[PDB]
Amino acid sequence: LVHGGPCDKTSHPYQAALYTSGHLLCGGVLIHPLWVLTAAHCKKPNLQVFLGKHNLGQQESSQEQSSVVRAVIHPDYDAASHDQDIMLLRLARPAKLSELIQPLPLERDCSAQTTSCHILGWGKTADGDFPDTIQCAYIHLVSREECEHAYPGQITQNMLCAGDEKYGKDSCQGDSGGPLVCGDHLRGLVSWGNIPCGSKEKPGVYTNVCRYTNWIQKTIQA
Ligand SMILES: COc1ccc2ccc(S(=O)(=O)N(Cc3ccsc3)[C@@H]3CCN(Cc4csc(C(=N)N)c4)C3=O)cc2c1
Repeated sequence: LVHGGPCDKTSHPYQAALYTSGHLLCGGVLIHPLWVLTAAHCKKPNLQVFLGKHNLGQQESSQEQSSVVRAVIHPDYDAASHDQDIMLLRLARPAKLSELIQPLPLERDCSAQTTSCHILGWGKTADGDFPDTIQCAYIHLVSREECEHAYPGQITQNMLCAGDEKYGKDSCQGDSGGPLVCGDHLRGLVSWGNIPCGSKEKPGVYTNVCRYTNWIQKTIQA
């Protein structure tokens, strides 16, 4: 993500890193000891999920590595538009919870008031490189009508927009599936946005997690 800075070490216990073939693929969010939420467009074979990570180059005493035994994309995911861009990953071994590994509660209320949020990830930074250390930035939800003007005809009820007019803080390539956190609840997942990245005129677009409460519960419960 661009124009942010390194997260406080203790502030992102829910953040997941997704790898395939030994390389960073996407972000993700721990929502249950057994389940990680990420973007549908992240689906690949041989996924490895890392929890409790802060710096990707280090072997951190807090980190846990797990394979996935089940990857459940939403049935109605549309690759072209990123509509319904959400996937549940069933961890092969339950998260060893600690100070630095904790699930994040979902925002189940689509009418939730809090518009001050933050995003996190190991995706591309403003200099065009990929950071070792996880980045964080404060951004704000943008009203649906604001965002529809930004991407006329292309924004569904399954999408949320968020950005920062002052610095243009924004998620970027490699941040997919990472948490948009508002009021300390999971409000969205990094889905798509402007390229080059930066939200000064076009906000980032996020999967509207509140819409998927039932589908998540049914899947975890199956
Ligand atoms: C993790 O390492 C890489 C390395 C090179 C990359 C080149 C392109 C992209 S991408 O932008 O096209 N990407 C495709 C993808 C990534 C993992 S699985 C498929 C998606 C496309 C949506 N997205 C987030 C995003 C792009 S711009 C943006 C924003 N808020 N402005 C957010 C991505 O990162 C992602 C890349 C990720």
